[PDB]
Amino acid sequence: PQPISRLEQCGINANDVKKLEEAGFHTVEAVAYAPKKELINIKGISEAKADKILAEAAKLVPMGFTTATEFHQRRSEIIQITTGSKELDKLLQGGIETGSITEMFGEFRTGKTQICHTLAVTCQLPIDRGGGEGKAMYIDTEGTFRPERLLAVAERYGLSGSDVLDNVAYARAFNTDHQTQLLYQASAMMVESRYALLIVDSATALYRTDYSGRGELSARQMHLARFLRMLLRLADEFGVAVVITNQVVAQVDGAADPKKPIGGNIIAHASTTRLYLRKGRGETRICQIYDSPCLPEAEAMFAINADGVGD
Amino acid sequence: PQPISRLEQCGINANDVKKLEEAGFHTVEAVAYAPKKELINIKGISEAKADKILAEAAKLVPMGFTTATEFHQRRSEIIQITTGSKELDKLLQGGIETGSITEMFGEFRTGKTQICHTLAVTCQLPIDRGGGEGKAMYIDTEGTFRPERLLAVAERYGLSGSDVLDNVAYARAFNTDHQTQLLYQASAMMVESRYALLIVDSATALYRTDYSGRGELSARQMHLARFLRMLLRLADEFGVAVVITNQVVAQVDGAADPKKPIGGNIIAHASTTRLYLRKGRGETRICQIYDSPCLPEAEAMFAINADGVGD
Amino acid sequence: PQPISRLEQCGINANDVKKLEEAGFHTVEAVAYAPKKELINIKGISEAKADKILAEAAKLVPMGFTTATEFHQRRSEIIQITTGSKELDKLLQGGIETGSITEMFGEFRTGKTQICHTLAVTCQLPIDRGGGEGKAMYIDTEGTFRPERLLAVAERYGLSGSDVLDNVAYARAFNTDHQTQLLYQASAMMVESRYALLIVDSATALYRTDYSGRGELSARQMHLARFLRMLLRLADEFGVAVVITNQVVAQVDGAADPKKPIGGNIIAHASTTRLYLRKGRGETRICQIYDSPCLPEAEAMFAINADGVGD
DNA sequence: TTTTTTTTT
DNA sequence: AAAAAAAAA
Ligand SMILES: Nc1ncnc2c1ncn2[C@@H]1O[C@H](COP(=O)(O)OP(=O)(O)NP(=O)(O)O)[C@@H](O)[C@H]1O
Ligand SMILES: Nc1ncnc2c1ncn2[C@@H]1O[C@H](COP(=O)(O)OP(=O)(O)NP(=O)(O)O)[C@@H](O)[C@H]1O
Ligand SMILES: Nc1ncnc2c1ncn2[C@@H]1O[C@H](COP(=O)(O)OP(=O)(O)NP(=O)(O)O)[C@@H](O)[C@H]1O
Repeated sequence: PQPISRLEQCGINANDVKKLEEAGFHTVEAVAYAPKKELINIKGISEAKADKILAEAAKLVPMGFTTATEFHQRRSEIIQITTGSKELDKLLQGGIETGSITEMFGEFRTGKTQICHTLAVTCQLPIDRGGGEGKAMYIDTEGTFRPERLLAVAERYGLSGSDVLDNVAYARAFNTDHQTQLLYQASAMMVESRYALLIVDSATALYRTDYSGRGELSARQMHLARFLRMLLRLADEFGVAVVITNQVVAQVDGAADPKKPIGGNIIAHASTTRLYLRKGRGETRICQIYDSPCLPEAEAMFAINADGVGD
Repeated sequence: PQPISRLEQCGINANDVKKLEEAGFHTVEAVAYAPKKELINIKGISEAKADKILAEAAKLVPMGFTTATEFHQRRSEIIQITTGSKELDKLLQGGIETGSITEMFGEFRTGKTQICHTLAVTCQLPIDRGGGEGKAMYIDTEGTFRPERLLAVAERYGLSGSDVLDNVAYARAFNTDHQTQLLYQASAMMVESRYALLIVDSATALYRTDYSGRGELSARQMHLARFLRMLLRLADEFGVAVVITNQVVAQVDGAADPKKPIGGNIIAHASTTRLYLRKGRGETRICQIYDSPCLPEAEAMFAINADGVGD
Repeated sequence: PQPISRLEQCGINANDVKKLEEAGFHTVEAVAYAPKKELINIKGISEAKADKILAEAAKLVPMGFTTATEFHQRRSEIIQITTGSKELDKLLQGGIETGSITEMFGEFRTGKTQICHTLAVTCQLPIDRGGGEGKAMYIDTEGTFRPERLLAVAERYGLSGSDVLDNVAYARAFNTDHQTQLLYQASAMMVESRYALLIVDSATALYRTDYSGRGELSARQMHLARFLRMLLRLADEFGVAVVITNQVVAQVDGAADPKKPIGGNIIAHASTTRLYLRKGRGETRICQIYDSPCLPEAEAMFAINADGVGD
């Protein structure tokens, strides 16, 4: 939460600063987490300038060794937002954390985008209810976003729907490259008001249709790695929350399970957490954890009512 | 609805524009939704030209963050065409939406192509009746299209049959690759007069007989992903409506239902909606929803009269 | 009805053409309906050659969008051959269409092959009587074909039997693969004289005894899909007529009807029409429609006289 | 030296 | 029950 204007200090030119602004950098911490080469490659910058700049990023953000205790005390206050249902709150142990990346595993009709809606509204609850009190931006990439459902959840939690819709900064990606511009604009929007959550329904879906590899493929992974790193660039700074929804890739000639998310290893190593969603009978659905260091594997039911997620 | 001629501006060469025309691009928005690489790969184009071009696509079509409220106000006016019967209008909540992809699940004799006929006529009704007032193109791929039925529905809704048949741009695919050329020609036809609906009886049927995988298969999915993406390219621009009819693939060694549509995951993740059609006794048939974020699951009867869909 | 020699034009080598001849292709339209990959896979062909070839197939056969009206005007002239009895002519609304695939549903002693005989003779009637004036080829696969009955029908319609037998190109399949070679030879024979009708008594019967699946099965369906596609390749070109006779598969642990044709979904989705034949008392039999988009379900009697089909 | 994708009957 | 095949800096 530290604007570059604070770096308009110690002899840096304000127009040099406004050169820096165009990189999509808008906070001192973003400069602190910027690799030297990215900062060099942009034109009109001698490396010594970067010595000054990075010296200032160190000047504001400490980057040394830290006690495990202090880290624990700073871990004490992560919000971990409620999902809007109890059993998920038990699975996730209080729900999805801020400052992290999450994952929807499903085949279809698993209510993953549904959960994205309910989270999108429930971030706006007062913190006592677990909401981050943070405006929510929703990067849809299939156009499947439904305001009507947001009004339904608005009925569900008693807040006026108009207030809920006043936030929820919907955006509609098409090109794989477009998502990048949407990220830089996101970072541009982060400066003004503490947002709660980024959601992405199908970060991966564009990558199937565009990169018919291999390939390709080697380019596809090449792009995803940067995308996910940028998501870390946001999440490591402004908490809020990162949600990723993945289409599924069914194996052939496997054993006994015919699933696994597309995107290969690079997605898998990146996410702090992972989830998997099998349909039950009727509305009922089954969550099941993968790859969360915080938690033992667990599984649970939830119905998708008119209010969606519940019991 | 924005022709490339508007992009014949800001220093772009008119013959460069007429190079662009040949890509199947014919509208500014199509350029806006064009991935950078597809635009590069076509010959006679430096990437800087694409900087100009894309800069203009941004110059005409906004692509930034949007309020959920504004999206709601733009969601307020989607036509969602009547199906020509009341109970389906209740299931679908006013009928099939424009700007979307839909799905017929059936085994055979489920009247899916029947419904395609009735929709094909009923798009031509005045909007008060729910018709989009949009000419309809019908990409048949089994040759099963029957003008006679269109005359029957024409009796059903009192409009002269000749006027109905004056539209209905029937086209007869054979090769799997042929469907692609039919898509580019479709996009070419979109420029001239606002069409209502694309229909495809069996987008999938060619893919069985041609790709006897695996495979293949990995190529088959590779082709379908592009096909469906193109259908999104049309639907995200010109509304109208996309209808998909799928043959069924009966499981072996399953449990308890012996169905699921072919095409695997890639079809399933793509569609905004889904439908399923079990035969009842006599003419009567049963619709049942899958995978519509908008709607709770529901089911209903309808007879297939001489006028087809009704009660 | 367009021989490849017309494609012996625009720089194509005549020996390249005679390479093409060996594919079983013998008409320009067949090339037009040929998928790109099948044309590539055959040896001695660069893909650019296929660019030339397909460009010529487009050069002779239009493949663009068409008005529904024009399609109606071309639908106006389909012969729909008389079955040799009135009530069937009413059921089928003038009898079996050219350019289509048809289906015999029976258990045994339902006179399906009988009907195949009477059709086999009655195609030779003058068009005023509904005969296509087209030589008839009869692909038997159980050896049950009886010339004697053809002489009987010849008595029935007053034409000399010798003239009738002068056509009727009987062929006797054994292997499942053999039917394929018989198809390519059929296509080879199509060039010389407009034939009326292909008949196949038991396209499916070989598939039981050879593929004792599952399986198999997945291979069986894999083969049938190609077979049926080839039947479409013929029927979409040269009209005449396609007739399919199917043995029956009685269900176990069903409800209330213990039937359904073998071959699963893939046969079912393919046929333009379908028929079902229950024995009545004495000679009398009962036809009943399935899966004809053209027609409402109906049912009717007919006796199997010495002249077979009648009243 | 980097990089997994795909269900049918 | 039992089934392959797929490149490019
Ligand atoms: N009106 C409704 N009433 C009841 N349940 C509903 C209603 N609308 C949606 N649902 C439920 O929500 C599901 C929507 O599917 P969902 O999995 O949320 O979309 P998805 O996972 O994103 N699939 P995709 O189309 O690829 O995006 C339906 O299958 C129902 O279970
Ligand atoms: N000489 C005849 N006189 C009267 N009726 C006859 C005569 N020959 C045949 N039929 C009739 O035709 C039927 C022949 O059975 P049919 O159903 O035509 O053979 P199919 O259906 O092919 N059975 P399949 O042996 O498996 O091929 C007999 O059951 C009689 O009803
Ligand atoms: N003249 C008619 N009178 C009454 N009902 C009719 C008539 N014509 C068609 N139908 C009905 O419409 C159905 C046509 O099947 P339908 O499911 O529409 O074709 P389909 O689903 O595309 N099967 P396919 O052959 O693979 O394309 C028939 O089963 C009847 O229920």
